[PDB]
Order: sequence, then C-alpha cells, then structure tokens
Amino acid sequence: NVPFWTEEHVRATLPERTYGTALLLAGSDDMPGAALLAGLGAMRSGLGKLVIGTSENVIPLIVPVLPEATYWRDGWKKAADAQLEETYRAIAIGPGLPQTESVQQAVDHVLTADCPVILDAGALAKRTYPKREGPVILTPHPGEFFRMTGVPVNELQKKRAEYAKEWAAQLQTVIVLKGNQTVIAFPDGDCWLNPTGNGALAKGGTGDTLTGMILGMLCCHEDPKHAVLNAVYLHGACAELWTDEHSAHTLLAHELSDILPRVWKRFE
Repeated sequence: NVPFWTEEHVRATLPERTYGTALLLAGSDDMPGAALLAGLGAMRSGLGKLVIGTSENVIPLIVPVLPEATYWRDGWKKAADAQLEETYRAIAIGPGLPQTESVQQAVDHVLTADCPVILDAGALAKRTYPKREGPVILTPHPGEFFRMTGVPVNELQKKRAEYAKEWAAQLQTVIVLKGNQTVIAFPDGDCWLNPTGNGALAKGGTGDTLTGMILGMLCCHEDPKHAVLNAVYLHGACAELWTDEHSAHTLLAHELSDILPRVWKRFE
C-alpha cells in the first residue's frame, strides 16, 4: 500500500543551514489567531523573512509574539485586486480567511506568481487550477475535502488514500489530507502516509501551525515535495514529544512551534 514517510527519509532530506522571503495571507477580524499560529510556524521553519498580509486590526495582535515578522497591511484583501509586485520564495493563503469570492480572487492573483503556493482553510474551494511551474499545495481537513470534491466525509474516511491520490491527479495539485494518518498525495502519482502525530492535534489551530510550517520549509528545502513531507512529519513529531510528559488533551497549537526547535534538532 501507501508507504510511510519515515524518519530515514526525513533525516536524508532535511536541509543543513539567502533563505527566502515568504508571504502569509491570513487572519481576519473574527479569526485573527490563525495568522499568529501560521506566522509562528513559518518563522520557526527555516525561512529568511516573513511578510504577513493580514487585516489592519490583526497586525497589533501578532507583533508582541512574533516581532520578527513584517507586514503588508490588508494584504489578502489587496491581493484580490492585483497581481503581486513583490517576489516571494513561497506563499500561503487561507488560514483565518473567510470562504468568499474575494479570497478566491486573491488566490487567482497569487497563482500567477512563480513559486509554490499553499491553500488552506478559507482559500479551499471547489475549483480548478491553472498550469504553472510552481506546485499548488492544498491542506484540507475531511470536511474541506468534501467542499472541494463533493465526496461525502463518511465515504472519504473509508478510502482516504484512494480519494486523495485520485483528486491530486485530477486537479494536478499536491493534497495534504489531514487526519489520524495524514495522506500526502502528489500530482505525479507519488503518495505517502504520515506516521507521526496523535489525538493532541485534534484541536482548533493545529492546522494553522502546519500551514505555517509548510510555508517555512518550502523556503529552506530545494525540493518542495520534501518540504511538505518533512513539515507534516515534524508537525506530528512535536505532538508526540508533547505527550511524553503532558496529557494529549491539553496541547495548544502554538506550543507545537515552541517544541519544533528541539524536535528538529533530533533529526539533524
């Protein structure tokens, strides 16, 4: 069946430490937290610089915790009106964003850039993608996969790998289908199962940190496929480290980012 992306694979593909500038389009007035979670995840993951295109009111909520980030005021809204005039190593859009047509407009404009693009949360919708050199990485939860494909959650959960591989090929996008054993399906037919992680991840916010982690690693890995696989793996590994001395019921998403420094070290 589908092979696991093992510690062996992680150790052989992680980069040895410019590291690129990433753009994170995330966070809105009622879902501001996602921008901080994704921002922390991204900056913890090897990038050189991070520009956060978030709503004006969200900026002040990020600064005290992540003073290393800089901003593109109302970036995700502005992205809906015109193509980006700045060059980025990788872009992520969706965490904390509403499921609206305006967000989809921003997605269309972002896709014209020459770099890997991650779509998550609010940026995930039933649609098709334009031919481009950079990979498009979708990170849906089962419910969002249903929104994207029409495949019922109850049906999807019975054949996760098959459906993920099926749609990654049909859409020609990378698909990180989250769950107990996250499936990573690539457009070229490659597919893997993530072996790390536990129920501590089944709580709001962990997906936002993952999106940030993928964004950051896309900036330090020469191979985007390895960046995605290693991000999903390390994200789960942080949750496993947490449960050694803490109850899986008590993890807060932002703590995965606090743990990554030591976990990553182990794989070097």
